[PDB]
Amino acid sequence: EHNFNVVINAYDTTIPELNVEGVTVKNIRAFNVLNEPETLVVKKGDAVKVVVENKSPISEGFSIDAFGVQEVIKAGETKTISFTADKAGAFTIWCQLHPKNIHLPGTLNVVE
Amino acid sequence: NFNVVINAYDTTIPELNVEGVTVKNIRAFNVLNEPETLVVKKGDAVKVVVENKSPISEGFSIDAFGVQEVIKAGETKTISFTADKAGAFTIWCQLHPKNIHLPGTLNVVE
Amino acid sequence: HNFNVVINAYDTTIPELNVEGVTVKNIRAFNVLNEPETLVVKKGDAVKVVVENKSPISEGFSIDAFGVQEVIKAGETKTISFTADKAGAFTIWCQLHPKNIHLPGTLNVVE
Ligand SMILES: [Cu+2]
Ligand SMILES: [Cu+2]
Ligand SMILES: [Cu+2]
Repeated sequence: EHNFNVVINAYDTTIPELNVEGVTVKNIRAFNVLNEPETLVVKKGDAVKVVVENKSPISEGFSIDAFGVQEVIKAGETKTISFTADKAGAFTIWCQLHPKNIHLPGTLNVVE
Repeated sequence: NFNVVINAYDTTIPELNVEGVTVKNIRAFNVLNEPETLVVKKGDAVKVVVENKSPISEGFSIDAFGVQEVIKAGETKTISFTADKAGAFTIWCQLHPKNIHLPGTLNVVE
Repeated sequence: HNFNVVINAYDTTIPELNVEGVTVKNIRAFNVLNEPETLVVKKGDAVKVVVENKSPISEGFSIDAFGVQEVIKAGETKTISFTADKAGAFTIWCQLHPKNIHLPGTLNVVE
């Protein structure tokens, strides 16, 4: 395990009624695509390798502007994304294909 | 020693105007771990005090280190394990949909 | 040394999503996101966070552990700074809106 494993999953949740242990919640409807895990932490200078498996039914994106990373993983495909974390800081990991509050963003933290 | 509070949010806002900006038909139910992210160095022992403020029992799991607990509503449970592996691991609830009780991350840095 | 966090509002409504043969219906989600959500520093570090608010309304940026309770006017930028003198994981949240609308983040102070 010299690299990170990230699974992109789609979640289609429709629960018009939920009563658990006597507590009730109504009209729940949320659709989202998640990166699991969302956060990747590395040291400055580290050679980063992220094996992204897209389990979403559609093509998904993986982007980190700071390091020119911008990929599109086909549905069911697995792509290894590699780059060198030559800059310290916090950088958003996002999908350039869907609304950010649908396919929620993650973070790449490069510590000193 | 970490402190994570699990909170549930039942938000419903058909319409609301603030600073001249109108938002409509907002309906969202979610359970969240606060904080969501935990960062440790490889090899050190981890003690996570999880306080569940959700009205129902919640889950806290991290497969890589065989962690998986069910915390009753209003209860507090101390999770302890050793981060003997470096990487990024999903902290999730095994009881509810992933996009309802949003996942977090345990990062084990070398 | 100076992080860059951008707060964005998203008003998403998709009656019917149709892409590559997949169909999802009645999608509606309104959220405010801090981008990036996670900040990792070392104990004792002087932290500076340039918070740019792209939200059409006032937004909050708070970190209880370090007495950070700030409000950023719509479309304005504010530099928040403090010393991370305690190790741990601390919630970065908005004190103005519901936690599940304006999703929380984390400030991680490692030894
Ligand atoms: Cu996406
Ligand atoms: Cu849960
Ligand atoms: Cu807010």
